[PDB]
Amino acid sequence: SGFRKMAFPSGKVEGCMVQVTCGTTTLNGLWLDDVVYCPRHVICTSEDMLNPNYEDLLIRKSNHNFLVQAGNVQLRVIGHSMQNCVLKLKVDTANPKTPKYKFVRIQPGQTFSVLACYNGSPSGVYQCAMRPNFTIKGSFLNGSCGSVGFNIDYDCVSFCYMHHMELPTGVHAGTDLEGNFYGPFVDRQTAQAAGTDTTITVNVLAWLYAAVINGDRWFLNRFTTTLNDFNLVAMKYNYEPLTQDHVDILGPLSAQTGIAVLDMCASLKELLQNGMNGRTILGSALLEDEFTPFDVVRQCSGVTF
Amino acid sequence: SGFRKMAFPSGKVEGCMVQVTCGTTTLNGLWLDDVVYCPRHVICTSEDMLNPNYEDLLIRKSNHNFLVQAGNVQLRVIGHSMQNCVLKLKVDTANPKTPKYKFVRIQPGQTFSVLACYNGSPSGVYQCAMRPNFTIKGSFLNGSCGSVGFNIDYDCVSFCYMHHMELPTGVHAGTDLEGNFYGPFVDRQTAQAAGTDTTITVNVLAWLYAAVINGDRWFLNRFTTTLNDFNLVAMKYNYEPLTQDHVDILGPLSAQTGIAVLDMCASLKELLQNGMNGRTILGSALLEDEFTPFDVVRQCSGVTF
Ligand SMILES: *[C@@](O)(c1nc2ccccc2s1)[C@H](C[C@@H]1CCNC1=O)NC(=O)[C@H](CC(C)C)NC(=O)c1cc2c(OC)cccc2[nH]1
Ligand SMILES: *[C@@](O)(c1nc2ccccc2s1)[C@H](C[C@@H]1CCNC1=O)NC(=O)[C@H](CC(C)C)NC(=O)c1cc2c(OC)cccc2[nH]1
Repeated sequence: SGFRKMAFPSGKVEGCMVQVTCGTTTLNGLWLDDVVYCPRHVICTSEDMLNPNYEDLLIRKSNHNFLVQAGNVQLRVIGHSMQNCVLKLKVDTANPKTPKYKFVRIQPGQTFSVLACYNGSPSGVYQCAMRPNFTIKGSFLNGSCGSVGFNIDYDCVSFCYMHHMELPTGVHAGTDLEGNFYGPFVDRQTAQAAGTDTTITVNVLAWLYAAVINGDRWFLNRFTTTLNDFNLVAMKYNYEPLTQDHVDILGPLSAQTGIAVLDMCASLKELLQNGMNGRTILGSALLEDEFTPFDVVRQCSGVTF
Repeated sequence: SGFRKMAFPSGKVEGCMVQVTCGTTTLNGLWLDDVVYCPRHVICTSEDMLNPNYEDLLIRKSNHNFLVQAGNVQLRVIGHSMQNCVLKLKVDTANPKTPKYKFVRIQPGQTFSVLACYNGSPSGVYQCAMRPNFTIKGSFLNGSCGSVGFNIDYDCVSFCYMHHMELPTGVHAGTDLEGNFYGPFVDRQTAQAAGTDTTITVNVLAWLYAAVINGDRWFLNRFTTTLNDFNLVAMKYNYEPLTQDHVDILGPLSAQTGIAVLDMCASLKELLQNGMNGRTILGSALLEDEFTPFDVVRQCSGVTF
């Protein structure tokens, strides 16, 4: 029993974190085989962050301008290249701790674990969701750039996020591991706005199923709804539309609990319209939207890696 | 910016988890140097869990009755002993991944990270607090016994919890790494009640300071209070009394924010009496009590390990 915001064990990623220094600037990099991946703006100086020309900046660098440190062992850079907003530094040593891994670009609404790092040293691990507006509500300070987000599947680390930026609202933006930003953001020192965000409906439903599996049923009701009528309510409350694909993905939780998806939708409609009336669900007084259906099955069933 | 329930990186603990089997029963153990630590009720059979005599059960076991598996390498047990509610199995191989470590018994109100494990394999990591009634609100299923809780200080893992039991209310109970239960619990297959719980006042105050550091100030007010008057309110709302020691420990956060501790106490009093009125603090509609003052400083300042 119980239900927590649970991250993946971070050990396989910890062994990949290094520190990359170019001139005055230091941030984190990810060392996999004989390549170190980091945000390309490690090459920027103080007073052209407003709109740097990165190709023009990189052609002026040499390998010896990049200091890469793993623990306190220096790794010699023997090549460099830029892929989108990520710098790839070829080093003379393959990381002996390289796990099985893949790079994946996730969809909004998917969750991942973040290993927050400073100076190449891990600080903590927490779970995040990619918001519908392609930001994450992380916890990151100066020096955290190049920290990564990941999921683990059996033995395999799927890296999905590298940290680049904090927006004026306090939320965070970054790229996939091939250096493409999530969202419309760009890597320059400018105030950038995210689109308006919405609540991840399929995840709220998954968490309601988690509450039922764990013995909370006070919010259930005898009603059902159609997908169309539910989506008219979702829109009023700034919830994402629920698709038949979402309904299908919720199938397993529906089967385990005996509660049809559209019956749970009627519970959510009543919660949106009436609130909780001083009650809580899984220890929360708000409707939680950062657990996917897979996260619920993993934690209520106990999958390991 | 941002503030998350952040766990310690788990890699140093992952490398210590093993699987211990005695007859039909399998649970997790912790392999440090040449000793494996696990809950002693690994030696119980189905139908004397009601009140087993563990000394009488252990004298009937031999080393070859204990199967210890690290990954899929079997470790030969060469000695065994019982310390309180923990079994210590001496094995023929020292764990080459043993981190610097200590065993510590924590006070209620302190937090720690849990590495939930099944069959010796880590599943996830999350942050917990030891409640005032000596339970934890964990997330644990059948097979999770022997999972451990820990803190990390620079290079050193301080192990503080080993998992043993789920109470009828769905909360969890266990021991220190020397096998002494937190709370009044015993290791038998019986329904046991925890004392009534209370809210960890000093931690709520720390989290209010975290909110201020991160730019939330709506709950502040122009008032102060005396420690005595505040504690009369705390008691009415089932909050733990705030001591001068707590006030002193909050000193650093008070200095960084410019808000005297007793001024923050007046904010908390108003929140207890009036509620939040539809507003949130750090993304929560409830007052959060599972961050210590140290947790706040660590995360708002960025300490690494
Ligand atoms: C990240 O650690 C980096 N720092 C540096 C420093 C020098 C060169 C390159 C980099 S990357 C840093 C992470 C931030 C810091 C605070 N909380 C975080 O998550 N990222 C940045 O500082 C980033 C660098 C850009 C070149 C991408 N800039 C911003 O996040 C940023 C800049 C502004 C801003 O400029 C006028 C206005 C408003 C908001 C804002 N965010
Ligand atoms: C833990 O994984 C163990 N399982 C076994 C199985 C065989 C021998 C030894 C052990 S330890 C298990 C963790 C539980 C399971 C569900 N969620 C958890 O956290 N711990 C137990 O199962 C534990 C064993 C005791 C010997 C300590 N028993 C309980 O947690 C328990 C027993 C009761 C109960 O019995 C009548 C009534 C109400 C509640 C309850 N909890």
